[PDB]
Formats: sequence, C-alpha cells, structure tokens
Amino acid sequence: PIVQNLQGQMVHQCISPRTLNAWVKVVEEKAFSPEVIPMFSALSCGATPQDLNTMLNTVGGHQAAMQMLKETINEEAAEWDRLHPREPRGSDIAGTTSTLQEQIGWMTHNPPIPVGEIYKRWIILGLNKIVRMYSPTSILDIRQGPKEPFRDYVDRFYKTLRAEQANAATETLLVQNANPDCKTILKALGPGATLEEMMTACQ
Amino acid sequence: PIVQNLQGQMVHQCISPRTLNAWVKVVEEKAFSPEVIPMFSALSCGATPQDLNTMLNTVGGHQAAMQMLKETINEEAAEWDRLHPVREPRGSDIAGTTSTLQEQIGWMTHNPPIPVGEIYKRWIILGLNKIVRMYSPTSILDIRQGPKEPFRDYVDRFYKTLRAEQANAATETLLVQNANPDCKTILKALGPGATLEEMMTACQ
Amino acid sequence: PIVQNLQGQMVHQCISPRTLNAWVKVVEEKAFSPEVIPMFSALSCGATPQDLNTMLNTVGGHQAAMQMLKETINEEAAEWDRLHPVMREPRGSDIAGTTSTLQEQIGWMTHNPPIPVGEIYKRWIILGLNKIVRMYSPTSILDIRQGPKEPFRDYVDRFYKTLRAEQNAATETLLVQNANPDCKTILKALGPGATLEEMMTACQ
Amino acid sequence: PIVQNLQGQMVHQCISPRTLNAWVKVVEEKAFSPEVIPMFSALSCGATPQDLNTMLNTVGGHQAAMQMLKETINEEAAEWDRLHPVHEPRGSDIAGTTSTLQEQIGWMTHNPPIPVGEIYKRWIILGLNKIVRMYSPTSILDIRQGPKEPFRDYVDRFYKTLRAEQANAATETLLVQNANPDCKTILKALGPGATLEEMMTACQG
Amino acid sequence: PIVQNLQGQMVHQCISPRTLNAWVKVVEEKAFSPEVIPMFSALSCGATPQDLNTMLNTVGGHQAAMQMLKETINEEAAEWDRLHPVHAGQMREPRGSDIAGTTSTLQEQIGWMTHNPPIPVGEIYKRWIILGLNKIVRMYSPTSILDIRQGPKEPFRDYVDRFYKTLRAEQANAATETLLVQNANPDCKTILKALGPGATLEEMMTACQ
Amino acid sequence: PIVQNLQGQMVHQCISPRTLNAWVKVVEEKAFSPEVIPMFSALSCGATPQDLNTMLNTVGGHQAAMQMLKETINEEAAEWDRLHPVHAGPIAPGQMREPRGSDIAGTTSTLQEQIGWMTHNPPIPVGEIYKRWIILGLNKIVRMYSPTSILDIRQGPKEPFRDYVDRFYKTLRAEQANAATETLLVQNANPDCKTILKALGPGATLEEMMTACQ
Ligand SMILES: NC(=O)c1cc(-c2cccnc2[C@H](Cc2cc(F)cc(F)c2)NC(=O)Cn2nc(C(F)(F)F)c3c2C(F)(F)[C@@H]2C[C@H]32)ccc1F
Ligand SMILES: NC(=O)c1cc(-c2cccnc2[C@H](Cc2cc(F)cc(F)c2)NC(=O)Cn2nc(C(F)(F)F)c3c2C(F)(F)[C@@H]2C[C@H]32)ccc1F
Ligand SMILES: NC(=O)c1cc(-c2cccnc2[C@H](Cc2cc(F)cc(F)c2)NC(=O)Cn2nc(C(F)(F)F)c3c2C(F)(F)[C@@H]2C[C@H]32)ccc1F
Ligand SMILES: NC(=O)c1cc(-c2cccnc2[C@H](Cc2cc(F)cc(F)c2)NC(=O)Cn2nc(C(F)(F)F)c3c2C(F)(F)[C@@H]2C[C@H]32)ccc1F
Ligand SMILES: NC(=O)c1cc(-c2cccnc2[C@H](Cc2cc(F)cc(F)c2)NC(=O)Cn2nc(C(F)(F)F)c3c2C(F)(F)[C@@H]2C[C@H]32)ccc1F
Ligand SMILES: NC(=O)c1cc(-c2cccnc2[C@H](Cc2cc(F)cc(F)c2)NC(=O)Cn2nc(C(F)(F)F)c3c2C(F)(F)[C@@H]2C[C@H]32)ccc1F
Repeated sequence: PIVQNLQGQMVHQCISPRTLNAWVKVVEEKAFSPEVIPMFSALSCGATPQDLNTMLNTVGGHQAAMQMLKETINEEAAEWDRLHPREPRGSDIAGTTSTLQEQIGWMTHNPPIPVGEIYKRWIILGLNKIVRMYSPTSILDIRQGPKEPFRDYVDRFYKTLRAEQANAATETLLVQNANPDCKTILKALGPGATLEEMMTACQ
Repeated sequence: PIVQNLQGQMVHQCISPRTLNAWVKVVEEKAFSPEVIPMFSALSCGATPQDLNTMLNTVGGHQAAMQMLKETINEEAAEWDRLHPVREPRGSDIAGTTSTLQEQIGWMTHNPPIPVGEIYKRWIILGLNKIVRMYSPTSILDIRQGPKEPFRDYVDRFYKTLRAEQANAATETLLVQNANPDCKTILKALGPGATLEEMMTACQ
Repeated sequence: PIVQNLQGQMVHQCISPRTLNAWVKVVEEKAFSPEVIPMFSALSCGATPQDLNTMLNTVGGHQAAMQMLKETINEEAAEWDRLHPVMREPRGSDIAGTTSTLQEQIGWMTHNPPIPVGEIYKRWIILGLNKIVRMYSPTSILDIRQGPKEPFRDYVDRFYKTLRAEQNAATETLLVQNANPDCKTILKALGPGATLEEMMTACQ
Repeated sequence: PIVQNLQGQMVHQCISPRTLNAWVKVVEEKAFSPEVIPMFSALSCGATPQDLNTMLNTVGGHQAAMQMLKETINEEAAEWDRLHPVHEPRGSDIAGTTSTLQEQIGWMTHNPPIPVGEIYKRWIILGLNKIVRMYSPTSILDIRQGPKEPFRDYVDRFYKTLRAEQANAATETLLVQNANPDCKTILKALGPGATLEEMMTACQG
Repeated sequence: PIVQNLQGQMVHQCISPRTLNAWVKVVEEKAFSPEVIPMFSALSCGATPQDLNTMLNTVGGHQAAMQMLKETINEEAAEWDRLHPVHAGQMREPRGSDIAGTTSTLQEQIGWMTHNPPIPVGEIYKRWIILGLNKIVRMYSPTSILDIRQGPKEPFRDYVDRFYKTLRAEQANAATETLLVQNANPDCKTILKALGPGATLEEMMTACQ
Repeated sequence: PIVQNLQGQMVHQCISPRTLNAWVKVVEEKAFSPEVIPMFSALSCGATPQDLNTMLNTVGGHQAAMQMLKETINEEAAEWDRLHPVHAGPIAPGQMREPRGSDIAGTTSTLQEQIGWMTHNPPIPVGEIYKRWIILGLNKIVRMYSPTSILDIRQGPKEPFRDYVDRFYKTLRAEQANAATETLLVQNANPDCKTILKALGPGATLEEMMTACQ
C-alpha cells in the first residue's frame, strides 16, 4: 500500500498480515455476500495494483468467479486503451506489464495517476457481477412466511435487492408479497409510510 | 479517518482492519442492543463521511434496519437543505452521496471547520436509536416483577428496556406500579423520592 | 483519551477498540467482582469525560447497577455545583459530560493550570462502582466462617475476598474467631500477634 | 526484513511474530494449495535471505516438499554462480549458507542494490510451484463435468486444478470439451469467443 | 510504565490493555506455578509502583496469598526504613511506604525513576513483590522434593520432569543430584549408579530410557 | 530486547507480551519438534541475556529438558572463560569491562551492563553469544525427544513414497538438529517403490524419485 510518512511523504508500506488474513477470511465466510465488496474496498485502501492482484490471488477457491472477474478486468482494460489512445495502459493499470516502481511512480506523482484506484474500480465492477450471479433468490420470490416476523421478511427482501442491483417498485412489491396478517396493517398505514412505521405496526 | 499527526497536523489515514472487523463483529453479537450506539460512535472516531458509509456497508445482515437508517439520513438531510438555502456543504455532501473524499477532507480541515463527518454521524446515531427501539419488543409497560423474581432482576429488565425506548418521576412510579406485591409494598414502605440504592437494598 | 504526544506535548487520541473490548469482557466475566474496579482505572487512563461515558454505555446488562451509578454521579455532580460556585469554568454537568463538548473537555485537561475533568469524573464513577461491588456482595465478613474440613487457605481466601468488597486488626480477630475449633486452637498455640504465613502454615 | 524508517531511511527490523505464525498456520490449513505461493510472497515482503530461511524452517511437516524446495534452491544457486561470477555475492550467499545478516543487509541497502532477498524469494517461489503441481491430485485433462454437476461447480474445479499446473487460450477450448453433453452443446451454440459469464448463464438449468 | 521516548527521554505511559489482560490470564491458568514469577517481572518491565499495585489488584481470587504478599511488603519496607533513615535541589529520600505506593504520588514515583541519580522505586518494589510471590509458590507447591520418587513404571524423563518442577517451586547443588538418583525406581537407580560419577543429565536420561 | 530507534539508535525496549505468549504456546503445542529451534531464534531477535532467560523460564513443564539446557550453557560458559580470560587492572576509561561466561548467561550481570555491551562500538553481542549456547542445548533436546532413528525409517506396505519421505527427512531434521541419505532413502522403500527408484538411476532429484513411484 501507499501511505504518507510522518514527514508527509507518500511511501510504499508493505501489505499488512492482518489485512491479508482478513480478506481471505471474509471470502471464506461471507463468500460474495454484498458486504464483501465494501470490505474489499476498505482493506485495499491505497493499494498498488500489485497489492490488489496479491489480495485476489490469496482467495481460496471460487476460481470460477475469479476468471469472470479476470475477463471483466480485461474488458475494462481494453476500454481504457480506447478512451486514452508516460501514459499508463490497461495492462499497466491491471499490474501485468507494470513494475512496482512504475505503479508507485504513477501514484506518487504531481499530477498523480491513480493506477491502483482505477484498477480497484474494475475489480469492484466484476465483483458486483459476481454478487448478482451468486444471489440464490430473485426479488420476485422473497415472500413473507406464515409465522415469519416482518423484520425477518424485510431482512431477506433488501438483502436480495442489494445483491441483484449491485425504486418505488420495491415498495409495492414488499407489501404485495407479504403475509395477510401484516398486509392488512400495511394498507391501514396508507401509502408513503416510513419503513419504521411498517415494521412497528407489524410487530 | 482524519486523525492527529505527530506534528499536530490533521492527516487522512485508512480505516483500520481491526476497526472494520470490530464493528462487523459487534453487530453480529450485540445485534442492535443499546450498547451498539456507543460502540459505533467510538469506532467512527474522526471518520470522514465516506468512512461512515464504508462501515455501514460492511454490516452483515439486518438489511431491514439499514434501509430504516437510509430513510432517516434522507429525512435529516432534507431538513439540512431546508435550513440552508442557496461552497457550504449540503445534505447530500454530508451523507457522501454527491461529495468526494477531497471535498469531505476539505470541510473537515478548514478553519473554521465544518465537521461533515460528525454531522453525518449525528444522523446515523438518530437512525440507530430508532432501530434499537424496534429491536426492543417488550414495551416499558409490560415489564412486571413475577413474585418468584428478585427486585434486582426486575430493575435490570426495567432499565434495560427503557434504555432502548428512551434512546423522570413517571418512570419511577411505573417501577413501583409494576412490582410483585411481595416487594411493591416494601417500595411504598420507603415512600417517594428515594435512591435506587435504597429501593433495591430494602427489598433484597 | 489524552495521551502524551511524542513531541513532548499532550494530544487527544481516539479510544482504542482494544481498550473498549477489554472493558466489556471484564464486565461480562468478573461482573463487578472487586477486581473490576482497578481494571476500570487502568483502562480509563487519561480518559476524557466523553471517553468515560462511552466505556459505561457499552456495559452489557447490569442496568440496575448502572442507574445507581447515574444517581451517584448526579449526587457527586450537584456537590461540585455547591462547593464550587460561580474558557468557562467547569460545572457538575460539564465534568459528567452531559453539557460539555469534547473540545471543552480537552481544554480543561490540557490547560495550565490543568482542570482534570477526566480524573474528577473518574472519581465519581469509581465511588458508585464501589457501591455496586458492595450491593452485588450480600455476603458479609461476619458470616464468613470455616467449615469442618474446609482448608484454612480456602477460608482465608473467602475472608479477604468478602472484606475486599466491604472496603485492620479487627479482621485478624474475626479471622481467628470464625475459624473452626480444630485450627483455632493451633492459632492460639502460635500466640497473639502472628503473621498470615505462620497462621496458615500451622493449620496445614 | 528491510523496512523504511519514518525518517525515510531504510532500516532492518525483526520478523513480526504475527508474520511467522501466519505462515505456519497457512501451511497447516491450505497445505500447498495454489494460494500458498501468493501468501508466502506477501508475508516475505522485503525479507532478508536469513528471514526467508526462518519462514521455510518453521514449517512443521511436509519435509519431503521442503527438501524438494532445497534441491530447487541449490540448482538455481549453481546457475547464479555461472551467469553472475563473483569477481559481489554468490549463490550460497543469496541462499544464506555463507553470508551474514550484515552482508545481506549491505547488499540490500547499497547505491547499486543487489536484492538478495528478492532473488532468493524467486528461487523459493519456483520450488514452491513444483510442490503445488505435485500436491495437485488431478490433471486438468482429467477434470470432466458430471451429468448431475452444475456448470459452475465444474468450472470451479477446472480453474482450481489449472492454477496448480500452470505455475492461455487452450484452457478455454478444453473447458467446453470436458462438459456434460447438455451444457456442452449450449456452449458451442453460444459461439466461440464468449465470456464465462455467458457460458454460465446459459447453463444455469 | 516509564518508557523511552522516540527522542530518547524517559516518559510515562499508560499500562497497556494487552499487558493487563496478560497478567490476569496468567493467574487464571498457571495459578502461582513457578513460571508466574518471570511473567510478572516481564509484564511489569519499567513499571511505576502505582502500576505494580494495579497489576497486583486485578488478580481474580487468591486473596489469601495477596494478604501474605502485603505482609511481606510491609516487612521489607520497614527494613528499608531502618537501613535508610529519613534525614531532615534534589528529590526527597523515599521511605518504604513511598516505594510501595501507599504514601507517594505518581509524580513522585516518576521523579525518583527519571532522575540523574536514579532511585528505582519500581525495581525495589518489584524485588519485594517477587520475594513475597516466591513464598506463595512454596505454599501452593503440593508435594516436597523429598517426596518425589520415580514410580515403578513412570519413565525416567517423566520423573525428572516432576523433580525439577517441584524443586523450582521450593528453592525459588549435588545433594539434589543424589536425591534424583536415589529416589528413582530400583532398576533405573542401579543403571544410574552403573554410570558412575560425573554424569550429565543428558547421559543419565539416555542410559535409563 | 535491543531495537533500532526512529532516530537511528540502538535502544532498549521491554520484551513484548505477544512475543512471550507466542513462545510459551510454541512449547505447549509443538513441544520440541525440530521447528521449535527456528521459532526460538526468531522470537528472541536481538534479545538481551535477561530477555533470553525470561523466555526459557516461562517454559511450562519439560523441566528435565531445561536443566539439560542449563548444564549445556555452563559448559559453553567455562569454555568462554578459557578463551577469553578476564584481565585485572582498572577498566580503561570510556570502555566496557571484559565479560565472562556468567556475565553472558545473565547470572552475574546487570541489564545496563548487557545493554552497554550490545550497544557499544565495537559491539560485544552477549545476547547473540548466549543465544548460540541456548540453541546448542535446544538441539540436544530435539535429539533426545526424537522418537526413532533415521536408520529405522522404513516404508510400509502401501505407504505412498511421499508419506515415507516426510517421515524420513523429519527424523533426519531432529538428528542433525550427504549422499548416504540417498542410499538410506532408497534402501527402505517397500519392494514396490524400491524397484522403481533403482530403475531411475543414480544422481536423481527427489522430485524425480517421487514422481516415479507416484
Ligand atoms: N489478463 C490477465 O491475465 C490479468 C492478470 C493479472 C495478474 C497479474 C499478475 C499476477 N496475478 C494476476 C491475476 C490477479 C487476479 C485477477 C482476477 F480477476 C482474479 C483473481 F483471482 C486474480 N491472477 C492470475 O492470473 C491467477 N490466475 N491464474 C489462473 C489460471 F487460469 F491460469 F489458472 C486464473 C487466475 C485467476 F484467479 F485470476 C482466475 C482463476 C483464473 C491481473 C489482471 C489481469 F487482467
Ligand atoms: N439515498 C441513498 O441512496 C443513500 C446512499 C448512501 C450511500 C452512498 C454510497 C455508498 N453507500 C451508501 C449506503 C450507505 C448505508 C447507509 C445506511 F443507512 C445503511 C447502510 F447499511 C449503508 N449504502 C447503500 O446504499 C447500500 N444499500 N443498497 C440498498 C438497496 F436496497 F438498494 F439494495 C440498501 C442499502 C442499505 F444497506 F443501505 C440498506 C439495505 C438497503 C448513503 C446515504 C444515502 F441516503
Ligand atoms: N443524568 C444523566 O442522565 C447523565 C447522563 C450521562 C451521559 C451523557 C452522555 C452519554 N451517556 C451518559 C450516560 C453514561 C452512564 C453513566 C452511568 F452512571 C452508568 C451508565 F451505564 C452509563 N448514559 C446514558 O445516558 C444512557 N442511559 N440511558 C438510560 C435511560 F434511563 F434513559 F434509559 C440509562 C442509562 C444508563 F446506562 F446510564 C442507566 C440505565 C439508565 C452521564 C451522567 C449523567 F448523570
Ligand atoms: N545448501 C543447503 O543445504 C541450504 C541450506 C539453507 C539453510 C541455511 C540456514 C538455515 N536453514 C536453511 C534451510 C532453509 C530451508 C530451505 C528449504 F528449501 C526448505 C526448508 F524447509 C528450509 N533449512 C535446512 O537446511 C533445514 N533442513 N535440514 C534438513 C536435514 F535433512 F538435514 F534434516 C532438511 C532441511 C530442509 F527443511 F531444508 C529439508 C528437509 C531437509 C538454505 C538453502 C540451502 F540451499
Ligand atoms: N500496607 C498496605 O496497606 C499496602 C497497600 C498497598 C496498596 C496501595 C494502593 C492500592 N492497592 C494497594 C494493595 C496492592 C496489593 C498488594 C499485595 F501485596 C497484594 C495485592 F493483591 C494487592 N491492595 C489493596 O489495598 C487491596 N486489598 N484490600 C484488602 C482488604 F483486606 F483490605 F480488603 C486486601 C487487599 C489485598 F489484595 F492486597 C490483600 C487481600 C487483602 C500496597 C502495599 C502495601 F503494603
Ligand atoms: N548455572 C545456572 O544456574 C544458570 C542460571 C541462569 C538463570 C539466571 C537467572 C534467571 N534464570 C536463569 C535460568 C534460565 C534457564 C536456563 C535454561 F538452560 C533453561 C531454563 F528453562 C531456564 N533459569 C533458572 O534458574 C530457573 N530454574 N530453576 C531450576 C531449579 F532447579 F532450581 F529448580 C531449574 C531452572 C531451569 F529452568 F533452568 C531448569 C529446570 C531447572 C542462566 C544460566 C545458568 F547457567
């Protein structure tokens, strides 16, 4: 990673072992749950492309999703080569034809060229694709059970939505696919009600 | 976040991995108990508005409450935009939706300082309080002492429940009104205007 | 807290997650055993009043003891308003943290002459916590007596443990008085005025 | 390791206990999976040859793999002596058998820097690549999708095995071949020059 | 504790939350096992007497041993008040109650330690605490070095493990060597005598295996 | 131990709690496997003779092994006295005194004396010299705790060649604490894998021998 010294000078700090193990464990547990994308963005704060490639390589398993991310990176890197015809190229930003010297030289410059933050965008885009492919249920099938507390139903509704679109139609659909015991109370509250009101009434 | 450099300067650091994992595991265990409101504000020390979003996004599950927090933030930002007509920040800039980290750091380091990180944290704590209310099913009214329960355990449930609902003398009269008659009479034995130390020591 | 800057100064730092989690685990384990008091002191080293309120809000359960601590604080604070009448001078609610900003709290702690509103607030909290240690220990030193075969070490351990919550030569008289008659005679064979080492070595 | 002081001056520091324990627990758990190479390279950032030997020694078990690594180290060291004769370090110096920590630090901090830490790590990673191919239970040519295996679960085993062999366009040509006849037909139907995204979307059933 | 500033000045710091829980968990486990002394001296590295009191007050249970430690402190402090009588631009002569932290402030404790003629009121107090802790290790010792005999099947290594384990809690010598050979089970004891004198523990554990 | 200050100065630091607990857990679990030796040297990186004794003392159990290390230290110490006799006469001004074996072992030396020796220029690394003696004794302890010998490591009926070479070099790792190890490795292979190794030929890499039997 690249952090600033006590002398206010951007230097290349080594990737911390706590961040390495944290990222591997996140994938081992959450396994592409929507919160893995923010956890990757935060654990890769100011990371050179070499560091991003190291974090992705330590991912144990899920190799199918990794090739899909690799293809997404390849597509985005080529698009960078078109919109921007020394200048960094898509291969330099992805860490394939760039040295750590070149990556640091691009990041610690005035004006800077954040080859690490650009690469993190490409990674987050492909990772967002992986969360949609991994979403087991569609929002059209999230329907409140007979004895399911309304909080638990909304817990599944907005998680499924956070993975699919990784909209007032969600408001109509949430009531439309709700238990009748609660659906009557939801119509009682009337249109345009705070989610706090809906869940307070169906308690 | 924006911390204190050795030279007294306000420099921007990365969010700690330990602080990330701590916040995630706190929701996994305490699960919107009242004890999460101080834990969030303590792990969000000097946080930029962007750093606050990152923390709330790493929350695993409970995605119902998180939408409730979104709507709370959207309501508080509209009151900010109303009470500040038309570079001073607006509510979208405070919540980090239409602001960059450069802009957020700018407002936080200016003299005079506009603490957009602390103003956003204020709204978040509001929505988090409304969440703790909801995760408290039993109202303060239904907390009554069973005759086979000590008075210490009854006041425990009374003030733990009120802790969520509050986010007063009538609350103390409800503490006496909802006691088992074995100790309730001993509460009227002490009379009004007494310390909880005496109110618990006597019935013990 | 307010730690010493490595430039020889005094700068405000954020409350460590390790410090918070250590305090939460102490209450979840020892649960107001007397050893909880010195652990709170060490974990609140140079803490601002705001940092102290955060350590108390994170306490899981025991809310009956917490409201008691609030009343103790509201007592010690009204006391400061009395015998201290009148950067602005700190009042009782300023030291407690209910009407003082973190900047004002830092101002008093880093002033010269320094107004230690952090250590003052810590004294008020420690007193009420001592009331909790005494209340959570209904067993008195008078009822502590040695059983038939209970080793002398097992009886002395319970003796000074109960005495530690209640907080002296009267403890030495009560220690021998409440021993079982088999060892009590051996202690008299040692003679009056004996060390605890000798009193336990004899009754081995 | 040779870190950078907060005053900018590169300085030597002791190996972190967490860095050591992490490396041991990596081999205790992943045990020479393909992801063991990048974890070693990350935890050995800026390490000295002495520090590299300490990491490889704390490995409990897998001694056959470790001796195989040792022989790979000697082979690469014999080449370094021929291609780069010391009129200057030699192979044993970079390996850490005839050099001191002061000599290593001197090479790693010099106007003309001889990075014996990264050179030794290069040889170690090569031998560690051999261990991953050896511990690889199956070849990429023996991975075939079952009639009841979802196309995703088969692609997972495919690229997991491929990361072991390859320490490549022919990998995509083999993926379609070793599939169940149902999804295999749909893949040829999607047309060559497709994305794994589309190849999996078309076989969700 | 009194640590070194990055500049190089002796400055005071808070007791580490990690060092605190380290000491409490050592008592909860080893429970005055012989290795409790070294852990205390290490965790109290450069600690003020106030910090030394904090460590000794956070121990869970064992309150009887604590009063015995307090008595051992009072004895060593009174002897300090004897060997160094208080005489009435430097620091005042510390009395034993100051070294223990009963009648001294943190500023005074730091003043003695951070002074050109250093008065280490932390290391002297730590010597008193170590002396009283060694007493507690003897009391918690269940068996004596004279009652440690090799069981008929018990291997020699297992016997020598218990021998020096108990001796480490007692002493806190060639007669211990003879006591080791002589308390062994008879077959091995004859082998030890068959080795003769001038035997390293490596040799007498190698032959009797 | 002795660390390197931000201002570029060899200063003294307190032994780390995490470093201590890690060393205790290593002995509690691995318990004198040959990988405990490098873990000790790394955890005792630049440690004073005082810190070295603090680590060895906190070892719970194995007190018989610890006494064997103690006696091995005394042997190396008297040897240090033989080749480095302490000379009489008052210590030259500005120079450190001459250390003896008990000084290096920490029995008759203060922390400031150890610090002055290590941070001097020329530096006398009493910590590293003591560590050498400690490692030499720990090496004997690994040889004693070695269950079997390298000459008795013999491959089972269907035991794969890899599982046999693991036990082979593991045991040799304790004994050493050579081309004859090649003959000793081939000789003990079960008759199945034994023939395949002989068919390969001499001067064959371990990768070749293992890939062959497979
Ligand atoms: N265009 C490219 O080639 C390319 C190259 C790298 C690059 C460079 C240096 C070092 N590391 C890498 C990447 C980083 C990475 C990326 C990603 F999107 C997902 C990941 F997990 C890891 N990692 C590998 O290349 C390892 N790897 N190897 C294989 C193989 F098929 F060969 F077995 C497979 C991977 C796998 F993980 F990427 C996919 C399972 C399939 C960066 C971006 C690029 F665009
Ligand atoms: N007005 C807005 O939109 C809005 C946008 C952000 C913003 C910007 C950039 C990056 N992150 C965010 C937020 C941060 C956040 C806030 C919060 F209060 C609770 C949280 F947990 C997380 N996070 C998401 O927007 C993700 N998200 N997405 C969905 C959806 F339903 F769409 F799937 C759901 C979330 C969910 F987590 F917030 C709630 C489950 C429902 C800030 C404040 C705003 F006002
Ligand atoms: N006079 C006051 O109010 C008062 C306010 C604070 C203050 C200010 C800012 C932030 N935090 C606080 C306190 C800190 C605290 C103190 C204490 F002694 C024990 C504790 F545990 C926590 N904590 C709360 O205010 C939360 N709180 N809320 C309720 C309620 F009844 F409302 F539900 C209950 C608490 C509860 F925990 F303190 C008691 C269960 C009852 C300081 C001192 C004061 F004098
Ligand atoms: N030219 C050499 O010999 C040589 C020497 C070292 C060297 C120097 C100082 C300190 N450490 C070492 C190595 C480091 C190491 C390397 C490696 F590739 C795998 C590892 F795990 C460890 N470690 C040992 O030598 C210990 N060791 N000992 C034996 C024995 F057979 F003797 F028991 C066995 C080992 C074993 F681990 F290497 C193999 C099981 C067989 C460096 C590179 C060289 F080229
Ligand atoms: N001569 C003294 O007075 C004296 C005073 C302290 C002192 C000062 C400030 C703060 N703390 C202390 C001591 C520190 C301590 C010492 C020790 F050796 C063992 C320990 F564990 C703790 N500890 C207490 O004061 C608490 N304490 N209280 C009682 C009581 F019986 F009164 F309830 C009991 C203790 C108990 F733990 F020490 C013994 C069980 C009995 C230092 C040394 C002195 F010489
Ligand atoms: N020549 C010496 O005496 C001698 C003294 C120390 C010394 C000095 C100060 C502080 N610590 C020590 C040593 C350090 C140590 C060494 C070692 F090799 C193994 C270890 F684990 C620990 N440790 C003890 O003295 C504790 N100790 N005590 C006994 C007893 F027998 F008395 F019970 C036993 C030990 C035991 F652990 F060393 C052996 C079980 C037997 C240094 C080197 C020397 F040469």
